[PDB]
Amino acid sequence: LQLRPYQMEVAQPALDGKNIIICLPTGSGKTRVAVYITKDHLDKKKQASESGKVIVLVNKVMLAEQLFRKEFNPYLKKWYRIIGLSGDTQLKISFPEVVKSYDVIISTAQILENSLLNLESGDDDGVQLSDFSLIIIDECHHTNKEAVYNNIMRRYLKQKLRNNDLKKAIPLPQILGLTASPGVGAAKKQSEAEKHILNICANLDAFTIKTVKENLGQLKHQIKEPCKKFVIADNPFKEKLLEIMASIQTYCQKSPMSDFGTQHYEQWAIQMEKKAAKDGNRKDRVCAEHLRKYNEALQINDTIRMIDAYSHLETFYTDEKEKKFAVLNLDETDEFLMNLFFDNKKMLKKLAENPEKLIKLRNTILEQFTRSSSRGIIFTKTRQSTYALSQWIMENAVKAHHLIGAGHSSEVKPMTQTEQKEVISKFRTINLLIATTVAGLDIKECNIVIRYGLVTNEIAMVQARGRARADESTYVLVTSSGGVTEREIVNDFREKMMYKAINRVQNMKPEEYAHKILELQVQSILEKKMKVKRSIAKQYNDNPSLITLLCKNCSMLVCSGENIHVIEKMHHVNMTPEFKGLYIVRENKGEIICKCGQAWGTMMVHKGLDLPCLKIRNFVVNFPKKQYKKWVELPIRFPDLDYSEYCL
RNA sequence: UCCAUGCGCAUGACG
RNA sequence: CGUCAUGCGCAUGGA
Ligand SMILES: [Zn+2]
Repeated sequence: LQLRPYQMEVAQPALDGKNIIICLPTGSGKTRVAVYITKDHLDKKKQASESGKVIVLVNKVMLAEQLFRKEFNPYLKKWYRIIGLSGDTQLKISFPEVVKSYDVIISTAQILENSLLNLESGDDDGVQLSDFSLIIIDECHHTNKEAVYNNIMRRYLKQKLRNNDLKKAIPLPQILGLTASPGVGAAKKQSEAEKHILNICANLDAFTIKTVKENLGQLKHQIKEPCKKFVIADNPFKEKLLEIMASIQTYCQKSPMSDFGTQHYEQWAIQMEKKAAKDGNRKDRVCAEHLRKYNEALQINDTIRMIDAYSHLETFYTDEKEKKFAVLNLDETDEFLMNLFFDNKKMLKKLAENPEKLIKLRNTILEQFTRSSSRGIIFTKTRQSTYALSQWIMENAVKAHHLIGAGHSSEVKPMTQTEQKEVISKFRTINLLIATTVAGLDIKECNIVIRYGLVTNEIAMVQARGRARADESTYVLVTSSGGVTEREIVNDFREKMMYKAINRVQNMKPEEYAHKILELQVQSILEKKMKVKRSIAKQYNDNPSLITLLCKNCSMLVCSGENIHVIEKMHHVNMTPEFKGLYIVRENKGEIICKCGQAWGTMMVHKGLDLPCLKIRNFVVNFPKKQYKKWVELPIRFPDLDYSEYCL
């Protein structure tokens, strides 16, 4: 470990009290400095012989594993106890004990919160902040009054004001805080920005920001920002489909009040889908669903090879066929829509073969294929775009590979942490990555960062500029010109603004600063209390059975309220095979489907039972016709299951 | 190592 | 407040 000069002074006040913030660019290696603040705090406590604890926090697991790999252990391997925690790395020994041991802690946020709640919520193990003498944080810009991290700072604040009302005194920890450029939220002025910054600091109860101004020279030596650059590159098939859409409006008497190829049409479609669900009618929500599909097909067609819309609707309508045949094992509505499609499908694929939207960016990348293209990065919005384009390039054009996140959403096969690590290792050796907004991932040396239809804020901008370092960092920014370049411009604008604001706040009276931060702290606390009041008022009924669940295409009875049961206190289910007389089953490569053709759920095979579980998205309520997308919205409760019932 | 599920959060666009 | 897309964390159950 070592204490680079620009790191020295910025750390300096923290060494004695001084709950602060630090914000520095990429490359400065702000972990090493943090290690010094630790070690010096620890050594101070040993000089005092008192409880020296650190309870480091992050947002992501990967950084925790990283710092347990690289930074904290290899400099504190000798003296002190460390442990690299995470919600997923199974730890046999529970959290309060690794507080009772393990002087140093890497961790991850909501671990802590959960332990605190078990302290306050139930008679469980529990833990409090009083067991500490320091907290350290990373990426403070994710701090707000809403999220985690942190809610718990509002506990720090509440307890602090308890201490102050006592003084106007049990101890409380120092609070460091680190970050990149803190950015700024939802401004057009300096004053709104400054107010944001003050909200940040007083969410941390800190004292200053304390950036670097003196030793900018060695910094700029280590930090060589690449060139801020812009680059841009920018039919009857579309029309062929728009005609059908209008034909279907005629078939349905649906008035868009807007155009095709935007979110507005989609949103109106969803609203009509609710109303037609609030009517239990047909050609009225069913066609909202279809038209959602069509509009998605459009707005990919405006950006994506129309072969991929053919793929999308191949998937869709082929699944429609399979649904209707597993149900057979069709009416005017389905027959009209399906045949309206199939009469054209083949010729539409023929059109799909034919080459603005279709000739795109071949030169935009082959320029660098010819210049160097060793390294490659691509951003975009979506998942499906990535798979699609990687397929398209593997067919037409450089060996490539995709990348996306992890979550269970979008009706896609997601990826896995492991396989992400695989990919980034291969890239530390693949030439070009295709990614969504994922890239706190360790990458560098690159040159050809680009942007295929992006929006994102200043921080994603500068952090993407952190990766492709000072070697021909040709930042492209693609978009069909018909204000996306405006977004890079405003990112520059905010980059100016945060500096202009930091300067205006570093240079401030301590008294006035204290008054402002005190008022923001009290505001945040009072708002949390209002939140808790409204929230406690939220759930009130808790009724066993007041309802009937119905199919939403056919307004048909599907379940009552008391016949339902629960498992895991998560999933709902209906035994009582009177119900079982209804449904149909499907699987390919299981799923419950309808007598009409609606999708209903999954045959959850657990606990030695084929419990038929369902999803309330797909059903509709009758206590007003209401839809929720999740069970928890109503308060009215259902029982937990009794296996003695299933006595044979 | 993989699969299934619930919950909460932020971001950006949109009304 | 509602919609969409993206990303993150936690908690369950199974192989
Ligand atoms: Zn039905």
